[PDB]
Amino acid sequence: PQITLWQRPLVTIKIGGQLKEALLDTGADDTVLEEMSLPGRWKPKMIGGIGGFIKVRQYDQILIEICGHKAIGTVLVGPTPVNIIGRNLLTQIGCTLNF
Amino acid sequence: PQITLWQRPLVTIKIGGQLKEALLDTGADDTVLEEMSLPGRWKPKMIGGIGGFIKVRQYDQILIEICGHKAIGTVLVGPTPVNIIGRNLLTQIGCTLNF
Ligand SMILES: COC(=O)N[C@H](C(=O)NN(Cc1ccc(-c2ccccn2)cc1)C[C@@](O)(Cc1ccccc1)C(=O)N[C@H]1c2ccccc2C[C@H]1O)C(C)(C)C
Repeated sequence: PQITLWQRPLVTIKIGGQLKEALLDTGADDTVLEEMSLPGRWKPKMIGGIGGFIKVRQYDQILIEICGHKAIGTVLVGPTPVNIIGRNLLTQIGCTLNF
Repeated sequence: PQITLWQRPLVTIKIGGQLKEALLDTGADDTVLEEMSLPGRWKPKMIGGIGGFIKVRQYDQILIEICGHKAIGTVLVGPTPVNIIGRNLLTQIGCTLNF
């Protein structure tokens, strides 16, 4: 589909058996979701945005579905104010910027 | 053009007769640039990101070129880690997300 940017590009994602709303963010290196439980091992990581850094848990090889498109990748979990889908997963669903 | 997301979508912009590198950020509502000088009076604004909020200076009706596409709009200036082109200007250049 073609998503305009008049409003924030929010979409529904399916992860860990849960349905969440997330922001398609081309300015995000990684994908970070609000506090939730995920299977497997994890490693701590510090990620920085405007305002500074926050500590998150890093889970690798996590299955996720965005707008019907299945993908696998690293998912960070921590105190983010909004669910963000970053470039690591946007590439997998074939998302591109056009103008 | 069509920009993939395997790497950061960094582009060249021109403002105040100077070239700068900026990030095309669909997750950003506004456009914020690193400390610089701009004409006219500015208004106060607080913008929130991953690690919190930062105070910025808001300048309106500023001429800015993005990838050669001329735009005229609001540009924020403050302690941002990187130059960010947000939806206010992405919409002016006709940028959309596609997959
Ligand atoms: C590489 O780091 C990242 O990719 N960081 C990502 C990141 O923060 N990305 N970017 C730009 C941005 C880009 C780089 C840096 C940064 C900071 C320190 C060192 C190196 N880079 C900071 C902000 C900004 C993000 O879109 C992320 C975001 C989205 C939604 C809610 C909160 C935060 C954002 O900050 N959006 C806000 C913004 C930006 C400019 C003007 C107004 C506004 C309002 C908001 O729209 C992250 C943490 C999701 C994975």
